[PDB]
Amino acid sequence: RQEDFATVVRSTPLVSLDFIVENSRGEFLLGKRTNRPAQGYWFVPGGRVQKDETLEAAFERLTMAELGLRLPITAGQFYGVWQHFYDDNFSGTDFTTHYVVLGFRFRVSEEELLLDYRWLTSDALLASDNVHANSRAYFLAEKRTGVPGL
Amino acid sequence: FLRQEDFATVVRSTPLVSLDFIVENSRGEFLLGKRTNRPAQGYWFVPGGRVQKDETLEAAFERLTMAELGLRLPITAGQFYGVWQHFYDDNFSGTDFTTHYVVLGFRFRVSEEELLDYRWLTSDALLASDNVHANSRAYFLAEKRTGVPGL
Repeated sequence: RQEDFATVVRSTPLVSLDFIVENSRGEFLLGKRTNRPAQGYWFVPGGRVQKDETLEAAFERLTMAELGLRLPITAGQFYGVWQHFYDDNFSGTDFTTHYVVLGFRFRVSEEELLLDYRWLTSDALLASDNVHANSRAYFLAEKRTGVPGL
Repeated sequence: FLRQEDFATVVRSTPLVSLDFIVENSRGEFLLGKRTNRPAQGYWFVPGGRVQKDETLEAAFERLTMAELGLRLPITAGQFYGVWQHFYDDNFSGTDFTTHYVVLGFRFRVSEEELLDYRWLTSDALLASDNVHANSRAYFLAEKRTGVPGL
């Protein structure tokens, strides 16, 4: 419920999984964020881990939901623990959002997905101002340094 | 800072984020502390604590190593030891709802006499103990390190 989720966001870091998904063309999958935080920006697919949900089950649920292809956690290469801080939140601009993010990287076949979404090369996404800094960071050497698990 | 009612809502609705410290001394023994409040009251756990809103992992590590161990250590002193998950059938305020932690483990070695109840236990001791909680024993079991992200 929304009154409670507002309280959650105001009060504590959310836990999420982010997916660095590569196709056969060396491009990476991005999705447009329709709502706050970082509204209108393009982001790697992912989502938050639910109360009492295992990382294994979250991974399977989120790949299915976000990619249209259910993968197990063992299919993903762990890509470190990341931290995202936004000045706004899903409900507006009264409080900040804080994500603690488990990144995973894997390679897929474009054709085998139930998917707006776009495929961008490393170079194109890094030069794209419509892709959020928090997603471009995954592809920057300077940002990977000091990330637990990398 | 959070009021009782809001932290209850938090614990009820979402996973908490914590750092757990696997702290080794000179003798190859590991630091464990007795929990005196819920959840899992009475069991012995590695030191640690939850990451707070808008706090970086780096700042949390420094704050928690000082709070828990009496020695302020930077995150760089710790060996990242995987992402774990701890589920408790109770919570800080009773048995009406569960607690869920997503845990970042960190391993490091200390001089025992330099730190500020507690016990130093070998892995063989802690693993054979019925008072050391399963969530803490898992760090020292081979079957448990399989499939842990970051290990």
